[PDB]
Amino acid sequence: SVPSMSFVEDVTIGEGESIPPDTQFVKTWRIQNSGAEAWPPGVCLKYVGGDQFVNMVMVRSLEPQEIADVSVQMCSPSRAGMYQGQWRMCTATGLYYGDVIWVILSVE
Repeated sequence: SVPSMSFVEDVTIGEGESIPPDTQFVKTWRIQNSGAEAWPPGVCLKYVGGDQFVNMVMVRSLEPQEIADVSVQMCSPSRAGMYQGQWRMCTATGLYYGDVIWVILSVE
């Protein structure tokens, strides 16, 4: 059975937030199992496109309607500008599911 995931909110690094160049930072998202059954074992959040700032973090097997805070350790690009990365949940078998979530940086 295919799992579900909905984006709750950006816990850090909002759509409108500026970080300096080459600066280390943690990116945290709040997500939920918006499905009828628990997530299977061995699920993870994976990098899937756009700019990269490390491509996978394990996430716990959430019960239906449960919330989780997922954190990824990143580093802002060396030059100024607007950058965007995509992430998406993935099962132990390699199947992606859920909402695509974003990291959007304005380096100044």
